[PDB]
Order: sequence, then structure tokens, then C-alpha cells
Amino acid sequence: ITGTSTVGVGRGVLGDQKNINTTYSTYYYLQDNTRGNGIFTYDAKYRTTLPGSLWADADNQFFASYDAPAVDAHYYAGVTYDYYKNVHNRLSYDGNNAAIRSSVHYSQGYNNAFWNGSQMVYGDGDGQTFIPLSGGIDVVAHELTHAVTDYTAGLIYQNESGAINEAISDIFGTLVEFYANKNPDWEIGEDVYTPGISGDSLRSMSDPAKYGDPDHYSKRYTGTQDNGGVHINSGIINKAAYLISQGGTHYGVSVVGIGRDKLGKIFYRALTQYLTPTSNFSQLRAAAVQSATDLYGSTSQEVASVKQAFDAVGVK
Ligand SMILES: [Ca+2]
Ligand SMILES: [Ca+2]
Ligand SMILES: [Ca+2]
Ligand SMILES: [Ca+2]
Ligand SMILES: [Cu+2]
Repeated sequence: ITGTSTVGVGRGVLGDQKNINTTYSTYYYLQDNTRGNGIFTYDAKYRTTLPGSLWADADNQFFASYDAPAVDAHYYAGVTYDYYKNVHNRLSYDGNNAAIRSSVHYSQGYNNAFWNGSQMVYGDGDGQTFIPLSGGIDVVAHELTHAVTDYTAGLIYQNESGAINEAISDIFGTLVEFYANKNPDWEIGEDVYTPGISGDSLRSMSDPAKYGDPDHYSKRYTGTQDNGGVHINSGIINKAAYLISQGGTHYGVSVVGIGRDKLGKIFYRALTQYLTPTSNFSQLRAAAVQSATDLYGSTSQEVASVKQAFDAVGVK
């Protein structure tokens, strides 16, 4: 909408108070004009029609329970923008300040959240398996990262290219969680998964096995469900990403970690300059190595760690 930029205040899903960029024209809208061509958050009103209606509020205060998922969807979309801009010099997901639009309250009891090719969509969860999923900054940054993948490598959402796609989203979602520096970790979704149970998550990057996902190529899922295990085989790449950053010994293979910034730089470069829609695991290895080579030289520690990490998970 046309109006003037202002700042509202509210509480997100986990009861935390934050300021949000809004726009005033009769009502206060969840429209942030300070980032790119804008960040826009909508109410799907428990239906599945999208995007629904631009979020409008009478007093610029967002403290109702109904408001909380919108507050976080909006705020975290902004933190993700900031991550990509400040860290990778990328402006929004298309690199040209594309508007970011999010819908919350999608359907009833919907235990998931997703980028749909045009915008972000967040269910409220059923209150047992999940609380409103925009409560999880890694969840938000994960799904927004599929937009970045759509506009760069274009990794097809199936089999190994699909698990790479997933892995990439897990990797930048986590790096965004670390950048926000709020109880960061290498698990995915812990802030909104199973409010009844402490310390679990959807999956783990540091030890995928913890939730049944493979941590070695030999343990790869080979069937046809989950689009050829895209959310399963990502464990293999996630493990590799984790070892490159934090290092470790895995199946008797030892990796010297080089830290999160370099991991980010190496995988951002691999994603935007070397991966393709049908890249497989082996190709990702060649892409991460070449990226590290571009960045630190063929005989650097960075390249050696990349080589060791993929060896440790069995990806030659
Ligand atoms: Ca209000
Ligand atoms: Ca966390
Ligand atoms: Ca996390
Ligand atoms: Ca839990
Ligand atoms: Cu995903």
C-alpha cells in the first residue's frame, strides 16, 4: 500500500518483544519499506487461499496471541534479508531487492511452513507437534533460502539434487540463526517443535543419526518417498557442512573445522556459481572444493577440510 513508514511493537510466538517496520495509511500494515522493495506479511485467516490480506492493525501494537505468528514471520524475514545483504552482499532472494511476502495462519492445525515459489507460507501447528512455525528463525531462513536456490542453482526438488536443495536451506537457516545470535545451534526447528518436549528438533546437522537420518552416503535412502528422501538424505550434506565448520572425527575420518563464516562463503559461492539444477552429491563436492580454491587457493586448509568432510560422509 501507499503510506508512511513507521515502527510498531509486538510479541512473537515465544513471548519476546520486538519492534517491527510498518506502514501507516488509516491502518498500520505489516509492510517494511526499509528493506529492498519491501517485506509484506499477510493473514491467511485459517484458509488456504494465498496470500490472503495484507496484515492491518489499528494501533501499531501487536500483542495479541493472534498477532504473534505475523510478528515473527515479518521480523525474521527482515533478519534473513539483513543476513544475506550484510554477509553475502545479496539483495533479497533474487539479488535485485525482490519484495518478500509471507502469509501466516495458513489452514487449521497445519504442521509445516514452506516457500511456494512466490512467497512464504506458515501453518500455526496443531499445538502438539508444533506451535506457529514462524516462531523458528531457522525455519524462516530455511524456507526463504529455497527462493535464493530457485534464482541461482535451481536445484530440482528430487533425489540427490533435492537433498542438496534441502541441505542448502538447512545450512543458511542455521547460519542466519547464528547471525541473529539467539540460542544458536545446529538443529532445525527446535524453537517451535513439540512444545511438550524439551531439547528435540526436526533434524540435527551435527548428528543427523540422532533423528534417524543418514550421516554417510552408504546409509543413503534409496526409495521414492519424500521425493527420493530429500529431507532424509540431506543429513549426509548437513553432516559434511557441520564438519567443515566445526570439524570432528566421523567414521574414523578427521576434519579440521574452519568456522561458520568460511563455510557460509564457500557454500554461498558454490550455490551461486557452480551448482546446477541436476547437481548430484559428487558434483556438490567438486563445487565446494572449487569454491574453496577460488577463495583460499588450491593448497589451503580450507580446501583440505572440504575434501575431508566429504570423505567422512563417503561422498567422493
Ligand atoms: Ca493492535
Ligand atoms: Ca536455537
Ligand atoms: Ca536451530
Ligand atoms: Ca520440543
Ligand atoms: Cu524445505
